Amino acid sequence: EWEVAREKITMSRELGQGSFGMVYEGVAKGVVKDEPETRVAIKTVNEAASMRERIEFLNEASVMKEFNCHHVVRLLGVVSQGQPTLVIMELMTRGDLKSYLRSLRPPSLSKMIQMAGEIADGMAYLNANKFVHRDLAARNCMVAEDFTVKIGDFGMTRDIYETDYYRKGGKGLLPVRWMSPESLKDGVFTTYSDVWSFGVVLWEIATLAEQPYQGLSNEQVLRFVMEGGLLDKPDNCPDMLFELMRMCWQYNPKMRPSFLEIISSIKEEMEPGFREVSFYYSEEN
Ligand SMILES: COc1cc(Nc2nccc(Nc3cnc4ccccc4c3)n2)ccc1N1CCOCC1
Repeated sequence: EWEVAREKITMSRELGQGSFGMVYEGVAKGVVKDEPETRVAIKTVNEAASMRERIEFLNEASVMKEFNCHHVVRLLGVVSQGQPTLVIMELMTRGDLKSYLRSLRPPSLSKMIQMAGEIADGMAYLNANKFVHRDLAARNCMVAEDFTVKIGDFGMTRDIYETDYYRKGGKGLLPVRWMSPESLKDGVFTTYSDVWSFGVVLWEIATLAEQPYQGLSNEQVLRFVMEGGLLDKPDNCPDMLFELMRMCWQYNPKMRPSFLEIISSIKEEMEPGFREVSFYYSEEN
């Protein structure tokens, strides 16, 4: 019942290539409440794909059928009939948060706190649903037309950010520069490690997306972040942000704040709209 007739979907220009195939920018006609057409992002599957990739695709989308938070890119619909298979989702005109930020290269705080607070509301919602994003960083956060930041389209894939990952012991691609020291060590991902990445996302927002630990190598990151090293407070960083940052980089994961606690601490520095849309104020919470 998330099924949509191809008739209702247009497609208007390629955005780029996604893990499972080309992802387009388009329009849908029967996908929102009281809204004729709606700008949407269309995700197709390569024609070469194995019958197993068409079942990974269709399953990654079956995952979001359980989500519904204003701060996590939404799944508007699937076209599971005919071909090319289509997954339809809320369009984020401004794109990924890392690019956006790299764009602004010469934010207030009202603006930096609004980003942080939406991302955190997204996470709080996810963790609340027993979900643990395991690759939370600017690049996997998208920015909407109205500048809202959302935890969108899970992971995405490859792209211009290959340097963002490394294969600790040649065992596959991991975002080490965003990973908690306990993860680096043991390799396990938790909501606490999610909070660790959150503070790196915050650090990204203050440095307009610089590369975490730039003067270091990936092999050097691992040593440094595992031994109790942290990032420096950036040039003109608001004493508040950085304070929130190292609340997140507490070595012991249990001494770290939760995402809800993080919102609660900035609950009143955020635009008036938050309260009526967020998860934090939702009865769900
Ligand atoms: C991050 O990229 C963008 C996202 C959106 N919005 C959006 N909303 C909702 C879902 C979504 N899904 C995906 C998923 N995987 C992709 C993999 C590769 C490329 C696009 C992808 C889009 N995307 C709009 C423009 C851009 N861009 C950024 C860079 O090139 C210029 C265009």
